[PDB]
Amino acid sequence: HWGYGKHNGPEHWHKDFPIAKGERQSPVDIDTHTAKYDPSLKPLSVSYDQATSLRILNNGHAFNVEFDDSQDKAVLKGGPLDGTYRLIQFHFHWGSLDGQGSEHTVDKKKYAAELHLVHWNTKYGDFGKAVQQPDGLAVLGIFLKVGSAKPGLQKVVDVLDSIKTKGKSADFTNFDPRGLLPESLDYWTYPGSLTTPPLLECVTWIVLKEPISVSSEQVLKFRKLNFNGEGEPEELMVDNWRPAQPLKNRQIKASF
Ligand SMILES: Cc1ccc(-c2cc(C(F)(F)F)nn2-c2ccc(S(N)(=O)=O)cc2)cc1
Ligand SMILES: [Zn+2]
Repeated sequence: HWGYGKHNGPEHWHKDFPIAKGERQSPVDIDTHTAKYDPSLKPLSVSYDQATSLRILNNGHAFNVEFDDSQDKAVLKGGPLDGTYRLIQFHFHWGSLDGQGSEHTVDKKKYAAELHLVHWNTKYGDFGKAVQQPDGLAVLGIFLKVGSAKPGLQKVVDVLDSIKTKGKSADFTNFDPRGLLPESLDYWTYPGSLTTPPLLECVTWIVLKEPISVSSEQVLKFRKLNFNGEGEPEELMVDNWRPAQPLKNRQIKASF
């Protein structure tokens, strides 16, 4: 029954998921003066023009836009990555207030939200196998700040009323995730983990330096979602972020 509450939130996860205290947990604080520029890094390749979204789901923890990953349609390559990683889903983490909500922090700065575009290494054939491998996943993380609206997010916002509560889903076809990306693909990268249970240490993190701007209205609609099931006492889906974890034996590399 893990969650983000006082009795089941991040500080409790290690009891069911002891890897929570592991050597390469995420998220982390990105200390920008200590991150090392790596000329080894090759440019990141985000090829999302053939993405096929399927559905959107409230899973009690966040909302998730799921894609058809049965062919090489939307993929991430280059950067720190070897090979091809297929987009399977994206989701967000966000706050109760504009001053918190991201998982990663930048020089301890918290953003209003963070977008995770989740990809799996096609060398492992499926996502479930990939999560058992140290190089199984690549998650592209993109910060959200509140300011101007992001037009490409609006189709997501407008379907949230149909998936208010835990377990609700809806058709969500022809959504183009390119509309969620900032101009710059300058990034930080480090080896880490899933930021929710099971907290598996399978992720190459790629966190973009440039945030996207979303409007207050757009994020306010995120905060009207519910963690609870239909006909249960309302618990607003807010502050579904894990705090920064110890960096331990890792170096964050910068592409710029
Ligand atoms: C809609 C949806 C949501 C989650 C999952 C999923 C499953 C699993 C696992 F490991 F159990 F298989 N993790 N995991 C998952 C994926 C990404 C992250 S994150 N926040 O690090 O990007 C954290 C957990 C799949 C689909
Ligand atoms: Zn996430």
